[PDB]
Amino acid sequence: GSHMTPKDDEFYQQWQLKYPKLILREASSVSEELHKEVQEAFLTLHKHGCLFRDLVRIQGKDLLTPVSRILIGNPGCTYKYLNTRLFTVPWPVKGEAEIAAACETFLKLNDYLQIETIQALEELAAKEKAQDEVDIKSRAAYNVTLLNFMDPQKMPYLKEEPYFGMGKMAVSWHHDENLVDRSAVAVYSYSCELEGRDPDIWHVGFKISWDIETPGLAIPLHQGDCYFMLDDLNATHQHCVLAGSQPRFSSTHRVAECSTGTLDYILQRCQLALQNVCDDVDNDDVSLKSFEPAVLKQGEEIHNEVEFEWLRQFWFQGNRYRKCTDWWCQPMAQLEALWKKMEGVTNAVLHEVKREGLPVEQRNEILTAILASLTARQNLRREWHARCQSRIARTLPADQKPECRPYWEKDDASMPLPFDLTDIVSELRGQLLE
Ligand SMILES: Cc1n[nH]c(C)c1-c1cc(Cl)c(Nc2ccsc2C(=O)O)c(Cl)c1
Ligand SMILES: O=C(O)CCC(=O)C(=O)O
Repeated sequence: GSHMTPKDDEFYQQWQLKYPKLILREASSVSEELHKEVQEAFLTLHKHGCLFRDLVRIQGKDLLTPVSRILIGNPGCTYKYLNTRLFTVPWPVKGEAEIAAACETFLKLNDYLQIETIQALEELAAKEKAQDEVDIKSRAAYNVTLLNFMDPQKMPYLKEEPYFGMGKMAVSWHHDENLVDRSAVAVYSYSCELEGRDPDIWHVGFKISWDIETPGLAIPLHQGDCYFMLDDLNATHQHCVLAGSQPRFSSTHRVAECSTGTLDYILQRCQLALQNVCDDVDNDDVSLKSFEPAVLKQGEEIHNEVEFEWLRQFWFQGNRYRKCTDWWCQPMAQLEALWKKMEGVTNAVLHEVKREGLPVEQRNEILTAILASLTARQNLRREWHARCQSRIARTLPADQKPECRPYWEKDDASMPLPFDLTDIVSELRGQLLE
């Protein structure tokens, strides 16, 4: 197939018929007072070195993103994409000074794009007509924004768009992951400076999923243009970013699905796991109230959740968040402290199964409940330790080198359990034999 730009006559009627949920608001519809503030906050964060390339994993291989990113949003929120959890630099919601001011700026932009999204969603329902104001308000209540930056001149060879001849790509075809169902997405595009598409100007591409026969749209983006993906547009269509010649910033505001991705959620989950622990005093004499299989199953699953979805995800970035804010320092230290107690809980469970007065039928009730969690813990620890010690992981500079936290040697006597669980896991399976 091919692609369509405003240079083509059919481009405008294709937008009307098959992309009505895509809205474009040109820079002339936004106050200059806002343009100057947002564009200066972009350069303020870039000068302070607040945008970083992520070391994600796709299909078993570790990739460095061509785009530099920083997440800004509600305090305690997270956004997960490509197996990498991003932690928000907080913006002032009611209840390092130049950096704070930038976050206030993007909170102000968040309010504006929110009102614009609600109005565009109200016009869409009226056009389709000829309780739900709750759904419209929720699908527009952006909680985070993910800032992006790329200098196209820094890349030796940019990937070509492979289906419609759209030219060089900065971000390939994808859907935005981890969004509330049918939630909108607003993007502020800030570009720094005849056969088909102008390769010098940045574009955003659009196509139908599974469809390379239907020609896709290349929407040119100038300095200050905003486009909106409404309702199920993010699900039924893929989008990409077509690279220009000059660098470009972008602020993509989303309604992240954070039902299992807020600090409050994971702290409650930790408290629920420690309800099985005599919490009179904090020492190594960990005594568990119950040994009922489902309570122990729940305990070791929460143990895996805090370790892998939060601890190792956070320190895999390597204290680079400590350049912009210290908001997560105390929480990450509290979750690590809570995690250490759960290590002693696992040791207390391993102590009970090796007790002489426990009947075999009760022992096998506990092994069946916890083996799947201990298997996943050992398997995920090997992957994470391999991610931190990969060849591409060394080439990063020192202030964002992945730390395999938490990590300890067999020497370490402060830990009650080793890091390698292969001898334990294999034993519990052997205890299931006879
Ligand atoms: C999924 C998703 N949800 N939100 C976002 C912003 C993405 C996303 C999608 C893509 Cl496709 C990329 N791109 C990428 C990464 C490694 S290589 C590469 C490339 O396109 O060459 C990146 Cl960073 C994020
Ligand atoms: O930068 C953009 O235009 C938005 C595209 C996108 O999905 C992203 O990189 O967040």
